[PDB]
Amino acid sequence: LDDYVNTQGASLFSVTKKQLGAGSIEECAAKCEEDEEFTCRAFQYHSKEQQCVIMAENRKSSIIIRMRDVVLFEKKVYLSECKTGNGKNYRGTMSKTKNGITCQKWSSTSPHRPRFSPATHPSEGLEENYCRNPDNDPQGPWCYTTDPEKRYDYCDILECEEECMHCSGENYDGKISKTMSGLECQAWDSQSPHAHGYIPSKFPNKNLKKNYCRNPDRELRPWCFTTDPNKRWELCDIPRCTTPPPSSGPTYQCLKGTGENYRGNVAVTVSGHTCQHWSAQTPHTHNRTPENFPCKNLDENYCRNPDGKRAPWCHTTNSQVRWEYCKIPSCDPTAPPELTPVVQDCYHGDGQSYRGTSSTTTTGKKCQSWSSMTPHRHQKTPENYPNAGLTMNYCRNPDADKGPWCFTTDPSVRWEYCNLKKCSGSEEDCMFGNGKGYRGKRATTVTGTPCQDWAAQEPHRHSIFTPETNPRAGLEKNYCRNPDGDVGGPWCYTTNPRKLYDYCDVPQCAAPSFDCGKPQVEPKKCPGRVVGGCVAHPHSWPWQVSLRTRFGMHFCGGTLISPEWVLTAAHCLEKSPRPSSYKVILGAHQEVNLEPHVQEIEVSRLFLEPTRKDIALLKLSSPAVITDKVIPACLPSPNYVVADRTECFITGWGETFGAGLLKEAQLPVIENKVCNRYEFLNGRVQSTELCAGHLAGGTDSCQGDSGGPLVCFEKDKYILQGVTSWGLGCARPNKPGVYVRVSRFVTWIEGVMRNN
Ligand SMILES: *[C@@H]1O[C@H](CO)[C@@H](O)[C@H](O[C@@H]2O[C@H](CO)[C@H](O)[C@H](O[C@]3(C(=O)O)C[C@H](O)[C@@H](NC(C)=O)[C@H]([C@H](O)[C@H](O)CO)O3)[C@H]2O)[C@H]1NC(C)=O
Ligand SMILES: [Cl-]
Ligand SMILES: [Cl-]
Ligand SMILES: [Cl-]
Ligand SMILES: [Cl-]
Ligand SMILES: [K+]
Repeated sequence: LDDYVNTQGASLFSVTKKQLGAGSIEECAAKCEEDEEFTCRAFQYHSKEQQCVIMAENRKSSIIIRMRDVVLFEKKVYLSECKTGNGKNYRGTMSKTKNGITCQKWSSTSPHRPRFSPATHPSEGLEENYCRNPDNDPQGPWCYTTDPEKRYDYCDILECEEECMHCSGENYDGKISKTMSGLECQAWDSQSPHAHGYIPSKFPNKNLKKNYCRNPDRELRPWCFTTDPNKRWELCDIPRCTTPPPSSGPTYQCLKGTGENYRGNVAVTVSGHTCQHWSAQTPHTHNRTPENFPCKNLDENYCRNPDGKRAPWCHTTNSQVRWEYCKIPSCDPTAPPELTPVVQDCYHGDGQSYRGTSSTTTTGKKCQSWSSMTPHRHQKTPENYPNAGLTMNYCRNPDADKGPWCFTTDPSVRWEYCNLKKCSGSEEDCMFGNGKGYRGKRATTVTGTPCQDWAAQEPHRHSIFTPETNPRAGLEKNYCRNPDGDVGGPWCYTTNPRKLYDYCDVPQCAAPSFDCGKPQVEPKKCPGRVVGGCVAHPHSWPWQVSLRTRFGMHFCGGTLISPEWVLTAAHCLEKSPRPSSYKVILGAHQEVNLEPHVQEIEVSRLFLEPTRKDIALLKLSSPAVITDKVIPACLPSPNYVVADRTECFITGWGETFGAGLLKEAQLPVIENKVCNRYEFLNGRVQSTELCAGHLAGGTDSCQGDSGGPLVCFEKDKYILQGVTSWGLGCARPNKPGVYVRVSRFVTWIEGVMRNN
């Protein structure tokens, strides 16, 4: 199944097809390789129905429609518009020669009579008028031309990035799993021996498969994390292709937009200064080299825009001016913010009326924008559905499904139901999450159709999901169960012979207490662009602590992690060596003019981290009362590394608009590897440290309070990922802030709370 591209919840419209019963995907794949009546380009497998659909079409020739109980598997060769070697196995759609002449059909005998046709060579894929290599020609794929004067000619086809690489290897698809020094690559899905933020589920379009060398972070060339415990990562020796790189789109010798497509010959700045050659390091040293930007055309000293600036620019030959924009003669999309409500949104009926900001699925996947056709091509547009409210990447129900859904950013999963509950307005008859462990008595589908018994084989026959085949699944009578971890939750086979299965609405079990990282007041979610942050909504960060002096002044921040425990920075408690000199304020919004019902607790014990890091544990003299305004924060799993580009929040009062009020600021997490680059922190950031802030457009201020929280949203809650420490490094211009990585101290924190 390495020769296939899989997509869950995807199906195509097929004319040339063959349907048959199959027990597995592998069994269905074997029938596709057989090629009985036609050449199988894709197959569909229905796990609950045990049905196998073999097809002659794929996404290039057929329309994609979302469906339940389906995984679409497409043969990689029929999707790849590139060649490997002499293009013997090439199956792309290039239908013109290297000189622009349209190809003749392999089945046609006019203007030329073929020597190679589907009749003479049936295993050579001589389809339509596509360029092919059926005669082992060393010059590569060719075609018979429509020109009667030219019998046949070779075609210009891009080389696959399998044997070699183009540019920086950002689109490298080869199988090299060894570094330049001979170390074995660590699998991208693995967090051992090295914990990292390049999580494939968080970057599903970056092709981080197995332990292959990849370039997901604009590095010089593909690299990987190593299996050696002492070497975190290393570059790979990937060969460069000798053939031209992929097309960067239309090129203009005049200014258009930002000038990223500008390829003119202007070698003078806006102030008349002579441009410094991109290949030169005098009088100015830089990393905007042809080696770092190989497909950006940094040739000679011509004005270019490789790093995404305002207009095409160049370095200056004058020692005083480093760089300046160029006066080029003019000629006449990013990821949306995380606005998923932490106070879980609800839907009425089928959720067609739902207009909330949720963009999270039941498995924690990110919703694709309705205006976007990538990674999933669809027709669910605001033009086709004007009353469905298909705005941004929000969870909606345009085609009247059981509940709100969205297309996912994961190319291997077309769509998923959203993480929303049915509005409330047997109590024990409830479930947790998707309800795999659910053993209740509900047997009513969303449509009202009665459930078929699990042991029953009529109207639907099934060799899977019977009490004998799944004995730990609790498949009793016709009760709605989730034995396969279905996204839509518990389901049952239906008594309707026209409907295989259907979902049953099972409510979520009510939380008996205020669980960690779940505020009772929805956070404002201050946009990242905002200067000096925003004033937080009162009680939207219930774990926020105010460390107070014996004269009642707020000096430091902190996080409530347990009713008797507060996590802060060691720097905060440097001045005084007594826990009696510090007091903890909980459920506050005001820095000075504290509102009534705020919790004031004395500190009884202080625990400093043994490896001398800027992190400290405070034991409260009495346990804090957990209310709707005072809730602890969740701690991450030991050594967890927050994914790169993850938007996090830093909260506190700070030193000062909104005087003496609790503030918040959104910061993107920068992976230690990117953070440790010579242009930024230059190898100073250790595994015990976290990088958050902007690499371009720095605020130039020590944000929040010292010891303050850094929380990151994950599916349905906020997890404490960092502790504010100004000593490590403040948010400078073009330099991110350095925070204490909480996950590296979780084992120590757990030990202290357990034994004290
Ligand atoms: C991508 O990242 C940048 C930060 O680097 C965010 O600002 C950006 O949001 C959009 O940023 C642009 C500025 O470039 C505008 O502020 C934008 O608004 C508009 C637009 O004119 O581009 C307004 C328009 O009404 C929107 N359409 C709606 C609401 O239906 C479009 C639309 O959202 C966008 O074109 C889709 O790409 O945007 C901010 O949306 C980040 N991108 C997103 C989608 O948030
Ligand atoms: Cl669809
Ligand atoms: Cl991605
Ligand atoms: Cl207050
Ligand atoms: Cl690193
Ligand atoms: K690069």
